[PDB]
Amino acid sequence: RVIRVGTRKSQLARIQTDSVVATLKASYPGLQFEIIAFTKELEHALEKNEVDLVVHSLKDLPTVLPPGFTIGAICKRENPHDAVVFHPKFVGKTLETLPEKSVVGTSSLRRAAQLQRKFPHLEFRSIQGNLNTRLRKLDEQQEFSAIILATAGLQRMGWHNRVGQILHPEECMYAVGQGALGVEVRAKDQDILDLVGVLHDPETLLRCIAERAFLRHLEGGCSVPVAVHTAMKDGQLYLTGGVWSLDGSDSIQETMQATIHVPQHEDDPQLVGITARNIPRGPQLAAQNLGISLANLLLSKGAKNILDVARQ
Ligand SMILES: Cc1[nH]c(Cc2[nH]cc(CCC(=O)O)c2CC(=O)O)c(CCC(=O)O)c1CC(=O)O
Repeated sequence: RVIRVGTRKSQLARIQTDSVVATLKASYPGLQFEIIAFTKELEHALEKNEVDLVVHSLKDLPTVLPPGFTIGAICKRENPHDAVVFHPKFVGKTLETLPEKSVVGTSSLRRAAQLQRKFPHLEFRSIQGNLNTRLRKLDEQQEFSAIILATAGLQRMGWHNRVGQILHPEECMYAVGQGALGVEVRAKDQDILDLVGVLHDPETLLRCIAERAFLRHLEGGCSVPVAVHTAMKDGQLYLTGGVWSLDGSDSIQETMQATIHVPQHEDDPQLVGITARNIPRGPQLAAQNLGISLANLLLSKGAKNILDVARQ
């Protein structure tokens, strides 16, 4: 029963999947693997029993996975922050010291809404194409003075050098599960679920449960004006959540916390699409409540309206 690992053809995808397989081979020295190169296709490959596990970016996974599927692992989180990559002429500058009316590229409502609010005198225009395509556009064509990208993506590509500015939460908060990898497996597949569990990082898991619960209870998806920020320090788990109108004019930003001691290891159902029976459920549950609490606190202040309008 050799471990078949489904992956997209794109360079970044294949890199991410490799780092996972690499970590599985560290815990299971001899264990044999096999890599097999609009992500529903891979999901269909899980159903056809062609593939055994697929590696996703957490933020690209629905808060509710299709019946039969589950997230078997939340890997250690990389850098969650958003980053700015400047045009060569503006190298050395910050969004804060850019010429007024400078066009910054981004096809992210979350990023756009937040940055129009903190940088009113900068124009935020959408930009399309993979991470490389956008870099061709930023450099060659004369339109964008800068672009916005996830720090974690540049780091995996080895484009760390191109990072011009690491955006703080007080300027732009990250998408839920940004910078963290999720391993998607069949829920009725206890064997794979057992192996893959080594990949669970406790802190990251609790944090991404808070973030996904929160997003889930706002009935939000991948492309909605919703950002978060989580941190664990001395027993406490901190959650900060916010919503914005497409233009970031009206906003709601709140923070709640839960006393959740960060766990050691070990039939209950998954949480926000995540199976993790190998780590204590008390904290997982407790982190979910955090999401729910904050989500309700934002709804109590008309978050739903802001979101319904945001939907074009
Ligand atoms: C949900 C999601 N997925 C991706 C696209 C995506 N998905 C995963 C990564 C890399 C980091 C990661 O894997 O967490 C990226 C690229 C990026 O965020 O710069 C974007 C950004 C699209 C854009 O650039 O306008 C968003 C929206 C958001 O984050 O608010």
